[PDB]
Amino acid sequence: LIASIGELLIDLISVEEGDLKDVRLFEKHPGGAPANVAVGVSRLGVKSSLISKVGNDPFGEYLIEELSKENVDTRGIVKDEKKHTGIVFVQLKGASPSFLLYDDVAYFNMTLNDINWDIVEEAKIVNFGSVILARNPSRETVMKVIKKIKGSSLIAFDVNLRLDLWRGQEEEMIKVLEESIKLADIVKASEEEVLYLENQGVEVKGSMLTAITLGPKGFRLIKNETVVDVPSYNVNPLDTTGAGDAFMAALLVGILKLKGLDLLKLGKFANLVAALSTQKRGAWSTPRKDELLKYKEAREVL
Amino acid sequence: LIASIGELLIDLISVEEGDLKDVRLFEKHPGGAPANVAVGVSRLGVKSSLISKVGNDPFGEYLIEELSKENVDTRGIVKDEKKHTGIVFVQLKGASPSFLLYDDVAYFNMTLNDINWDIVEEAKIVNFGSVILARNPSRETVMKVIKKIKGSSLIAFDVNLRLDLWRGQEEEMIKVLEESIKLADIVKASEEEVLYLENQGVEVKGSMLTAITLGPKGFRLIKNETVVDVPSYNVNPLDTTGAGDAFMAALLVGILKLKGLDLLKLGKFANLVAALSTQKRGAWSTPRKDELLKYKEAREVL
Ligand SMILES: Nc1ncnc2c1ncn2[C@@H]1O[C@H](COP(=O)(O)OP(=O)(O)OP(=O)(O)O)[C@@H](O)[C@H]1O
Ligand SMILES: Nc1ncnc2c1ncn2[C@@H]1O[C@H](COP(=O)(O)OP(=O)(O)OP(=O)(O)O)[C@@H](O)[C@H]1O
Repeated sequence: LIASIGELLIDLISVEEGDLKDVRLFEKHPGGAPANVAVGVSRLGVKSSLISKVGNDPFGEYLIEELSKENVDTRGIVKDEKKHTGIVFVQLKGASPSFLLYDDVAYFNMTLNDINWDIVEEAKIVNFGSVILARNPSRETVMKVIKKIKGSSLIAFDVNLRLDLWRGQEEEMIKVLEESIKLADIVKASEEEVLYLENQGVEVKGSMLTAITLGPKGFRLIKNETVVDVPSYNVNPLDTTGAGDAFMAALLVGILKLKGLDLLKLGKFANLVAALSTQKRGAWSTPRKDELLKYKEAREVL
Repeated sequence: LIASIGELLIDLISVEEGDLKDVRLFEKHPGGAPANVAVGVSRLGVKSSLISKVGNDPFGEYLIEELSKENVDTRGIVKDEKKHTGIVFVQLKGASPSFLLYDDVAYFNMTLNDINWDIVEEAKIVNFGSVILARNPSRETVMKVIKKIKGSSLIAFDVNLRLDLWRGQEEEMIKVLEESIKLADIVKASEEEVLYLENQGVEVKGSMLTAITLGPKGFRLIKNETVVDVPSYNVNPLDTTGAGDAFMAALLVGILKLKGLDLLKLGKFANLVAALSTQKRGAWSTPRKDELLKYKEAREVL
């Protein structure tokens, strides 16, 4: 029903605060925006699959197992015999969070052969990554997939901009992103990204819907000429790490379930799911359907 | 006086038992045989340098700093503007130790332009690993360097066989190892490595001295046809992880200090350093000079 295609990797999360240079301990967890959204969609009660590529190693097996536990279809996840599973060391704490991502990994080495078309086509909504586009052959491969299915399925794109991933090739970045946006019916981006990109002559807009996140403050929806600000519900945030992908998961589930872009319904659903997710720890903080039924906002969609 | 050239990387050590797939926590430490030996040499009171390459990232800075605290000369460690610092996830525990090494990293990307010849000009002994030979351009860069210095500095080679690093290129492995051995005045290898290579038709012996390790049973020193068996000191091992590199550091310092090749003195000094290193944890377990003066076998050499 809903399929995601993009980076699937291991997050080595710093246990203590400090620069990556000084951090002594790391805790491993499954990561990758597309995979995080795929799990969120699954927890919302919607069948979901992930098309990605991991290495034929212990980390690869771990990721497939963890996704399997969340009920995400992994049949579309290929194992690479040359490249090892993706990894990124992260420091989520402090005033200036940082990361060290290793790019010669399996998810950046996808080829058309690696794509399971039966799955990408059965889906009503196809969500693809921005990070996955920083390196070929995955870039070419993904752009080819999105262009091919366009029109047959709704396309969703989260800008999720990472400048460090395009150093020395920013021009190409502008092209790839602009091209991606133009293919997406549903586009998600933080206000910062929106600003940074328009300042490059790039319009951050989805042909069907645009969702601009405004941090803990809230989000904003744009339908044609209609602009709606949605303040965030009150919560005593435990961890907002997964808020972005939880928000995206809810947004794609809401669109799927609600015939007619009722931004009021949709807006309330995403706000609810995103806010509540700040109660869970980690990259997969999307609340389960069984927990959202108590709310009228969710009952509408779910 | 003593220079090491080879791999320098971050060891992500599993804090708990289990397959890497299930390990949750990893503790980061400096690793790499040549780096480990350089530290051991420095601790024994001899000035040592390391020629290697790390990425221009937090982990690269970490490694350079840790080596500097050990007084190892780091001028010969270059920063790669593209490739990231080497990393290896390791499970040292259990009966079946395992690891996951990422190969497209800085130390495997060394070119002749990365070689600080001055540091190489000073060295009376140059130590290099076989792991660094696993990939080009570093393999050719290292082979060329050692070939040029041959006859000006004593050459030391620790076979340190890691078959997983040569899958698909085992024939080449046999050729490079043999070339490296024939280029070395000093060769170190485990009995297991000696048998594997002899069976491959390769003779494991240095032109000046050969040290065959028998693990906890001690080692064997060989010059020409004069053999000297050195049984292990009687100790209760706490951690043998760094014993090999501690042994190599002692062997080189001994050769540098002791007038002739008195195998008895050399054997006693190396044995003492190795045994005591088993009392310290981690890859850098070589005892410091200050902790050795109270030993007769050490006073001579030191
Ligand atoms: N403390 C909070 N209380 C209520 N809702 C929140 C809170 N934090 C985040 N949210 C909701 O989740 C959405 C996610 O916001 P966040 O600041 O994580 O941006 P994002 O879209 O994840 O950006 P990025 O791509 O940089 O991670 C917000 O727009 C907001 O509505
Ligand atoms: N239990 C022990 N008691 C005393 N000495 C030991 C013990 N274990 C190792 N050693 C000393 O340290 C030296 C290092 O040998 P070790 O068995 O660690 O192999 P190695 O040369 O390090 O190879 P590898 O890379 O496979 O570890 C030995 O030759 C020995 O003298």
